[PDB]
Amino acid sequence: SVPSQKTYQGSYGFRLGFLHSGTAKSVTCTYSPALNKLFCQLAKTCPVQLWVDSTPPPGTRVRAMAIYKQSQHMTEVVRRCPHHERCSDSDGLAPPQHLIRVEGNLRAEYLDDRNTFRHSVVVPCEPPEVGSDCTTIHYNYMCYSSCMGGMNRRPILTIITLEDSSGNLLGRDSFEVRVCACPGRDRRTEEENLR
Ligand SMILES: [Zn+2]
Repeated sequence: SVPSQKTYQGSYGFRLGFLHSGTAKSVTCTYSPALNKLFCQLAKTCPVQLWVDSTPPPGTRVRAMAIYKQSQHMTEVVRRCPHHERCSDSDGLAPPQHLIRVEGNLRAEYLDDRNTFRHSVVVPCEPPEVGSDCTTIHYNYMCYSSCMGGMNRRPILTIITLEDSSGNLLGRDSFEVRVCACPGRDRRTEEENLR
Protein backbone atom coordinates (compact mmCIF):
# COMPACT_ATOMS: atom_id res chain seq x y z
CA SER A 1 0.00 0.00 0.00
CA VAL A 2 0.90 3.66 -0.49
CA PRO A 3 -0.43 6.61 1.53
CA SER A 4 -2.05 9.34 -0.58
CA GLN A 5 -0.07 12.56 -0.98
CA LYS A 6 -2.92 14.46 -2.65
CA THR A 7 -3.30 18.02 -1.30
CA TYR A 8 -6.71 18.45 0.33
CA GLN A 9 -7.78 21.57 2.22
CA GLY A 10 -11.10 20.04 3.28
CA SER A 11 -13.89 21.75 5.20
CA TYR A 12 -11.55 23.60 7.55
CA GLY A 13 -9.25 24.98 4.83
CA PHE A 14 -6.23 23.15 6.22
CA ARG A 15 -2.80 23.97 4.84
CA LEU A 16 0.78 24.22 6.03
CA GLY A 17 2.98 27.27 6.49
CA PHE A 18 6.75 27.68 6.63
CA LEU A 19 8.99 30.38 8.09
CA HIS A 20 11.39 32.42 5.94
CA SER A 21 14.82 31.52 7.31
CA GLY A 22 17.03 32.36 4.32
CA THR A 23 19.95 30.39 2.93
CA ALA A 24 22.96 31.53 4.96
CA LYS A 25 25.37 28.62 5.28
CA SER A 26 24.72 28.61 9.04
CA VAL A 27 20.93 28.15 8.75
CA THR A 28 19.68 24.90 10.35
CA CYS A 29 16.27 24.67 8.68
CA THR A 30 15.02 26.37 5.53
CA TYR A 31 12.02 25.95 3.28
CA SER A 32 11.94 26.34 -0.49
CA PRO A 33 8.53 27.34 -1.90
CA ALA A 34 9.79 26.91 -5.49
CA LEU A 35 10.77 23.29 -4.78
CA ASN A 36 8.14 22.71 -2.05
CA LYS A 37 11.05 21.27 -0.11
CA LEU A 38 12.29 21.58 3.44
CA PHE A 39 16.05 21.45 3.98
CA CYS A 40 17.16 20.74 7.54
CA GLN A 41 20.06 19.58 9.67
CA LEU A 42 19.95 16.30 11.57
CA ALA A 43 17.72 16.49 14.67
CA LYS A 44 17.20 20.25 14.47
CA THR A 45 13.93 22.04 15.16
CA CYS A 46 11.74 22.31 12.05
CA PRO A 47 8.93 24.82 12.64
CA VAL A 48 5.84 23.85 10.63
CA GLN A 49 2.77 26.08 10.83
CA LEU A 50 -0.77 24.77 10.68
CA TRP A 51 -3.26 27.16 9.05
CA VAL A 52 -7.04 26.78 9.07
CA ASP A 53 -9.89 28.97 7.82
CA SER A 54 -12.13 27.69 10.61
CA THR A 55 -11.70 25.79 13.88
CA PRO A 56 -11.93 21.97 13.63
CA PRO A 57 -13.82 20.03 16.35
CA PRO A 58 -12.25 19.15 19.72
CA GLY A 59 -10.42 15.83 19.29
CA THR A 60 -8.98 16.84 15.91
CA ARG A 61 -5.38 15.62 15.49
CA VAL A 62 -2.39 16.22 13.19
CA ARG A 63 -0.31 13.32 11.87
CA ALA A 64 3.09 13.35 10.15
CA MET A 65 4.34 10.46 7.99
CA ALA A 66 7.27 10.10 5.58
CA ILE A 67 7.18 8.18 2.30
CA TYR A 68 9.74 7.83 -0.48
CA LYS A 69 9.06 10.31 -3.29
CA GLN A 70 10.18 8.04 -6.13
CA SER A 71 7.38 5.70 -7.17
CA GLN A 72 9.70 2.67 -7.36
CA HIS A 73 10.53 3.14 -3.67
CA MET A 74 7.14 4.20 -2.40
CA THR A 75 6.17 0.82 -0.95
CA GLU A 76 9.29 0.81 1.21
CA VAL A 77 8.73 1.89 4.82
CA VAL A 78 10.74 5.04 5.51
CA ARG A 79 12.82 4.36 8.65
CA ARG A 80 16.02 5.43 10.41
CA CYS A 81 19.21 3.72 9.18
CA PRO A 82 20.91 0.75 10.87
CA HIS A 83 23.23 3.18 12.63
CA HIS A 84 20.82 5.85 13.88
CA GLU A 85 18.19 3.40 15.16
CA ARG A 86 20.89 2.16 17.58
CA CYS A 87 22.41 5.41 18.83
CA SER A 88 20.23 5.57 21.96
CA ASP A 89 19.22 9.19 21.37
CA SER A 90 15.71 8.37 22.59
CA ASP A 91 13.66 11.26 23.94
CA GLY A 92 11.84 8.64 25.99
CA LEU A 93 8.74 8.74 23.78
CA ALA A 94 9.69 8.23 20.13
CA PRO A 95 10.65 4.71 19.12
CA PRO A 96 14.34 4.65 18.00
CA GLN A 97 13.26 3.52 14.50
CA HIS A 98 11.13 6.64 13.76
CA LEU A 99 12.57 9.20 11.35
CA ILE A 100 10.15 11.95 12.34
CA ARG A 101 9.73 13.13 15.92
CA VAL A 102 7.63 15.88 17.45
CA GLU A 103 9.60 18.09 19.80
CA GLY A 104 8.32 19.42 23.14
CA ASN A 105 4.85 17.86 23.14
CA LEU A 106 4.14 15.21 25.76
CA ARG A 107 0.81 14.42 24.10
CA ALA A 108 2.58 13.27 20.95
CA GLU A 109 1.80 9.68 20.02
CA TYR A 110 3.96 7.44 17.88
CA LEU A 111 2.34 4.75 15.71
CA ASP A 112 3.75 1.55 14.20
CA ASP A 113 0.93 0.69 11.83
CA ARG A 114 -0.04 -2.94 12.45
CA ASN A 115 -0.79 -3.49 8.76
CA THR A 116 1.53 -1.25 6.70
CA PHE A 117 4.32 -1.19 9.29
CA ARG A 118 4.68 2.52 8.47
CA HIS A 119 5.66 4.98 11.20
CA SER A 120 3.86 8.18 12.11
CA VAL A 121 3.61 10.72 14.89
CA VAL A 122 0.32 12.45 15.76
CA VAL A 123 -0.58 15.24 18.21
CA PRO A 124 -3.79 17.00 19.26
CA CYS A 125 -4.57 19.95 16.99
CA GLU A 126 -4.57 23.01 19.25
CA PRO A 127 -6.02 26.49 18.64
CA PRO A 128 -3.63 29.39 18.02
CA GLU A 129 -2.55 31.09 21.25
CA VAL A 130 -3.83 34.60 21.98
CA GLY A 131 -2.40 37.08 19.50
CA SER A 132 -1.39 34.32 17.11
CA ASP A 133 -3.06 33.40 13.83
CA CYS A 134 -1.74 29.85 13.49
CA THR A 135 -0.41 26.95 15.51
CA THR A 136 3.14 25.65 15.12
CA ILE A 137 4.48 22.12 15.46
CA HIS A 138 8.20 21.49 15.89
CA TYR A 139 9.49 18.43 13.98
CA ASN A 140 12.91 16.74 14.11
CA TYR A 141 14.23 14.46 11.37
CA MET A 142 16.51 11.84 12.94
CA CYS A 143 18.51 10.68 9.88
CA TYR A 144 20.40 12.20 7.00
CA SER A 145 18.93 11.78 3.52
CA SER A 146 22.28 10.20 2.65
CA CYS A 147 22.31 7.56 5.40
CA MET A 148 23.47 4.20 4.07
CA GLY A 149 21.04 1.36 4.67
CA GLY A 150 18.25 3.87 5.35
CA MET A 151 17.03 6.69 3.11
CA ASN A 152 20.26 6.14 1.22
CA ARG A 153 20.17 9.34 -0.86
CA ARG A 154 16.52 8.76 -1.83
CA PRO A 155 14.24 11.82 -1.59
CA ILE A 156 11.32 11.60 0.84
CA LEU A 157 8.08 13.48 1.30
CA THR A 158 6.47 14.30 4.59
CA ILE A 159 2.70 13.98 4.54
CA ILE A 160 0.77 15.99 7.11
CA THR A 161 -2.81 14.91 7.64
CA LEU A 162 -5.51 16.58 9.67
CA GLU A 163 -7.76 13.87 11.10
CA ASP A 164 -10.84 13.54 13.32
CA SER A 165 -10.91 11.59 16.58
CA SER A 166 -11.43 8.33 14.64
CA GLY A 167 -8.48 9.10 12.38
CA ASN A 168 -10.62 9.88 9.33
CA LEU A 169 -9.20 12.36 6.82
CA LEU A 170 -10.06 16.06 7.20
CA GLY A 171 -7.15 17.66 5.37
CA ARG A 172 -3.79 16.83 3.81
CA ASP A 173 -0.66 18.75 2.76
CA SER A 174 2.88 17.59 1.96
CA PHE A 175 6.43 18.70 1.28
CA GLU A 176 9.69 17.12 0.18
CA VAL A 177 12.40 16.91 2.82
CA ARG A 178 16.18 16.77 2.58
CA VAL A 179 18.10 16.20 5.81
CA CYS A 180 21.64 17.36 5.17
CA ALA A 181 24.64 19.05 6.76
CA CYS A 182 24.26 22.40 4.96
CA PRO A 183 20.58 23.13 4.27
CA GLY A 184 21.22 26.71 3.13
CA ARG A 185 23.78 25.73 0.53
CA ASP A 186 21.76 22.75 -0.73
CA ARG A 187 18.66 24.92 -1.08
CA ARG A 188 20.57 27.51 -3.14
CA THR A 189 21.98 24.73 -5.30
CA GLU A 190 18.70 22.93 -5.97
CA GLU A 191 16.90 26.23 -6.62
CA GLU A 192 19.64 27.14 -9.09
CA ASN A 193 19.43 23.78 -10.85
CA LEU A 194 15.66 24.28 -11.10
CA ARG A 195 16.13 27.70 -12.70
ZN1 LIG B 1 20.95 7.56 9.73
